[PDB]
Amino acid sequence: QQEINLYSSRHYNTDNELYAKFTAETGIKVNLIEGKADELLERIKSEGANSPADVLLTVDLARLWRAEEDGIFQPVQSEILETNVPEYLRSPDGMWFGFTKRARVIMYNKGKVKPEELSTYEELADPKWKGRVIIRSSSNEYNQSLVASLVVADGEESTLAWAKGFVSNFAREPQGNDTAQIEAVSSGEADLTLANTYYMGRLLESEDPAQKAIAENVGVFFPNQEGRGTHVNVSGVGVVKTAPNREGAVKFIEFLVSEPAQAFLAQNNYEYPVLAGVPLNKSVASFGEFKSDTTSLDKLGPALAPATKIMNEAGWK
Repeated sequence: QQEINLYSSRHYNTDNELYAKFTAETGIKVNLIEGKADELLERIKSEGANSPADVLLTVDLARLWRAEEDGIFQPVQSEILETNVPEYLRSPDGMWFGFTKRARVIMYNKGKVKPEELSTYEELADPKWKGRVIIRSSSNEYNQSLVASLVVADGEESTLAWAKGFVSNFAREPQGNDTAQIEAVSSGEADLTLANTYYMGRLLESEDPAQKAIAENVGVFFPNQEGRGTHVNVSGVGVVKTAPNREGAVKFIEFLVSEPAQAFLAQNNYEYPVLAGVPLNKSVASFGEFKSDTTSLDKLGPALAPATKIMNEAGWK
């Protein structure tokens, strides 16, 4: 009918094609405003009631929770959203909804580690992994959310003990992003790390043989399968309280979690769809099926604070 103003901190070269499909089926133009997560959040708060923002699209529970607490979102009730998105992947009060799922798993050098040697996140604190593990900085959202999940499942005391052991096992000081960790593991600089599955998908699906060769030496292991499951996080979306086009905003979110959009995202961005039954990208499917921790993501929100305090006390740079 009219248009919506999308504030997104997620920039993918394929997003334009995705948004074009939404416009084709609804007749609603999408105005894209990009920027850093913290930048967009602050911009909305300052623009006030005159803010044109209809939808806020960001990544990781850490970002979504912060916006939810700041009262940036408005509750949304939709049969399609409640049916397509598992309850644990969306705000219990309908403030935000995940539309992609990413898993933070163990990636190991196939030449130095056997899957039989792996089991849970907690076991990585064991001295047998001393000097054999690497991971990015504790200031990264992915790691914060991961530690928050341990706080919730294991408690603060137990998580602090784990963190101290885990950090003492580091082969080197945290440096580089997830992809850097994967490269170092592939080369043999370290035996294992923790990274998001889609990064491996990008390498395996690369048109460059050299980049693909990097992934070929790294195995993917989903931890805690006999227990609570693998830690998962999401890319999420929510309708801004002051949205000038609430109706269009809701339609956009329903679009993102529908078959067409879900299949596109899984196939082109190598992430897991939230909608059950949607086919995965070939390479991602090759990792195998796994059990996801179904703990309500919103529950990890309040555990983010103690998680950061634990990482600092453990000496996780």
